[PDB]
Amino acid sequence: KNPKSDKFKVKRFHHIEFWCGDATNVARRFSWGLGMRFSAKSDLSTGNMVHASYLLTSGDLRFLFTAPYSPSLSAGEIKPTTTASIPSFDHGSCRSFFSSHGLGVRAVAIEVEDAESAFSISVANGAIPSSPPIVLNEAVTIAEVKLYGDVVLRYVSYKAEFLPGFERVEDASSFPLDYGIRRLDHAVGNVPELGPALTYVAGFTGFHQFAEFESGLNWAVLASNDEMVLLPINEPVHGTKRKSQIQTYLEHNEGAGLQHLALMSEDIFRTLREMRKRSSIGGFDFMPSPPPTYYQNLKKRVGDVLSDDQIKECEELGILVDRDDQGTLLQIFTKPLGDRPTIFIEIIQRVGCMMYQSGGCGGFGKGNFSELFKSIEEYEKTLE
Amino acid sequence: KNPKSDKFKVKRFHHIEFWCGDATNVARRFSWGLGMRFSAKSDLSTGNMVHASYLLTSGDLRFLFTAPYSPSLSAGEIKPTTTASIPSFDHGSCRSFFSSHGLGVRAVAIEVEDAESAFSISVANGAIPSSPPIVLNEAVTIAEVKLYGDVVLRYVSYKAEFLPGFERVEDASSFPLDYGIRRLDHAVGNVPELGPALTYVAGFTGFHQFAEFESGLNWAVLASNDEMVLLPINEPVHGTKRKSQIQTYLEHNEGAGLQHLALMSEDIFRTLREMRKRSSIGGFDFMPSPPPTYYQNLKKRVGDVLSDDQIKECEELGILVDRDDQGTLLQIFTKPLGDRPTIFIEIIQRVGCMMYQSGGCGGFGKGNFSELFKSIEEYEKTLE
Ligand SMILES: O=C(O)Cc1ccc(O)cc1
Ligand SMILES: O=C(O)Cc1ccc(O)cc1
Ligand SMILES: [Co+2]
Ligand SMILES: [Co+2]
Repeated sequence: KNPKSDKFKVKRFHHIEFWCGDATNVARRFSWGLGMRFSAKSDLSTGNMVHASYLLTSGDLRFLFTAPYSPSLSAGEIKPTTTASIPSFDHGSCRSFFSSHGLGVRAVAIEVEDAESAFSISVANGAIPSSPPIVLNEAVTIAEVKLYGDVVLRYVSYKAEFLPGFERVEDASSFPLDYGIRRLDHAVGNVPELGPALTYVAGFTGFHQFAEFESGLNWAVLASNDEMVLLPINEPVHGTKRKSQIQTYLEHNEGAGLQHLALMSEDIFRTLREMRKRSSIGGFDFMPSPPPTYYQNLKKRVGDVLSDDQIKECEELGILVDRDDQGTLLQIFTKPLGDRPTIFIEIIQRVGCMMYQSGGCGGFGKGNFSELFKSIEEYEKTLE
Repeated sequence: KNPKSDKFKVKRFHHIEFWCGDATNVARRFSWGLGMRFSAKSDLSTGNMVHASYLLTSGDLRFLFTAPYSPSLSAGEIKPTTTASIPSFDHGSCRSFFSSHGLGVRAVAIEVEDAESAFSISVANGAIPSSPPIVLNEAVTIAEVKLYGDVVLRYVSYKAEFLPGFERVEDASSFPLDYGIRRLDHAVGNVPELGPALTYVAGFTGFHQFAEFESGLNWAVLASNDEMVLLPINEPVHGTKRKSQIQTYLEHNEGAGLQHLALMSEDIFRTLREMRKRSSIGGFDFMPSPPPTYYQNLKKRVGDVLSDDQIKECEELGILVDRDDQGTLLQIFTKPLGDRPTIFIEIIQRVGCMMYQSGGCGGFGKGNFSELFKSIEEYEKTLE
């Protein structure tokens, strides 16, 4: 059931902006850990006296890292005279976000046909405005509305290189790292109440509930017309034996925010080999692999989709496999990206649903809760 | 002229603490860029609900990275009931330091015979107290006094593994990186007025002016009795054609602070080869190398100390060479470690003055200003 009810033309995920305390160290860590190239910059060397902003890219995936300078550098400026390249940036807002949440995503940006129209229709339909539409060098239009917590949904539209005022980075400083990551598949938010969050966001976007298929959480996925922009939202479930992971997120994040980014790889095995080689030399750590029970039980579930050799490669890399009625999903999760048990990353690859591949092919891993529990119980048995 | 006037027994440099917004990403970046091992941690997994602290080590060099958690995690605590492993840590002080200065050194820590006595004598002699002496698990004593700006001089003494409450880090997560860095040689502060800063610090430590040997700055070096603890201090000189680099520091740092850390390598050529291989894949960038004029003029100055082959290796690595009347100094400087043009790192190796090597053997590079200017002028000539 896809009603195609988008209230404005949405194209694709455009970028993810992290608000940092020091953008340089986060961007260099992410570049090496994920194999993303330094591609654009806006900072003191480009005339930006307000914020330091560094763009990493892998395929179509764009990660932006931004941190404020001393406000004293731009004290003479006013918004009309600003040297910031992102006019929605605010020293106070950024310092407050980072002190409240630690390292985290500030903007989920989507490209649309007309950012000014997307903003107006959204706000007309209940969206809480964050930054009004602003035209940059008569070329790009940027606008922001609240999504959940302190995360904004950012609309970008081009009349026709990232943003005006950004410079492509020098060749020597731009090493062509690539571990196979190609685009952002989905971006997941954690909220205290799922119902009102769903009603708010679906209310101003016209996004529809994506069709899917007792421990932890409840969730639902909002989707654009072609289901290429996908936004799952989680809420905690209280009363369980094990403390809900969503609740722990909310406590350590000081409220709602973005929980994880799901990054599509064109070759998840090569991606994971490359990231795992760097886990202890400045990259990212991964969640503990499931027990070999899980991989023993993979044969009857996905034996028609993956060969026994490709299954064994899943076992040594710790990859999880799930399947719906239209496709199969390979996935794995990192440990938290920063000091707090909050934001993390998922690497995925989808197989099936070719027309191009349709969005969400394979779902989002819903059946992995039951299969993992069954695996831990059967592994204990296999141990005793 | 070494009066040996230390007012308390000072041993060696013990560690450098960075105050960060996210300690995880800075520590992983530094570990890979400098080849330092993850060795100890104090964080949520060790019961610390206050700050995340990660220790990197290479030889005797200890880099500590600390960032605050949400204060809500420790809201029920009081100083007697604290779970912090560094009792001088304060949420407000840290957030204020980082928002004012960006990424930077908060503590220069020196090991002394008795931290409580060092604190008392210092304060008796004009030192501005920062954190009174605190005994940790009846094993280590920690105290802090103001050094310059918001940097503290930290005294540590052991009755007899970094600090109580820290845990050695798991073997898998601890990769034995080593590029040859072995200890901290000196730590340099930038201040607006050199005279009063010298008088304050020498006044409460009894440190003496280290004997050395028109553009930029004036400086002087304070030294402990055996001249193993070395603390140079710079002030800007105004009125020059080129804006003083010390003045730019003060503006972007919002005042006085630590300008650079000088790290001794046992093999500066191997250190620089290893760091330069990683400059564009998440490590550190280096200042532009001097012109080959400089290396052409190296023969007559240090031709008795380095061979023509060892000189050519200096040329391709960009190393600078200086010499006093007792030793020779190999040095090189990184670009700023973070977003701001503030803190950077120096890699050095000293040759000569063996008794063990005496401290400061070769000086601190004073003659490199004249030689670099002469080189740029002779290179322009060689160009025309
Ligand atoms: O997949 C989701 O919808 C989000 C999510 C996934 C795993 C998890 O443990 C918590 C939330
Ligand atoms: O060496 C010093 O005493 C500090 C310093 C060195 C080089 C420089 O450009 C500025 C300060
Ligand atoms: Co997911
Ligand atoms: Co120096």
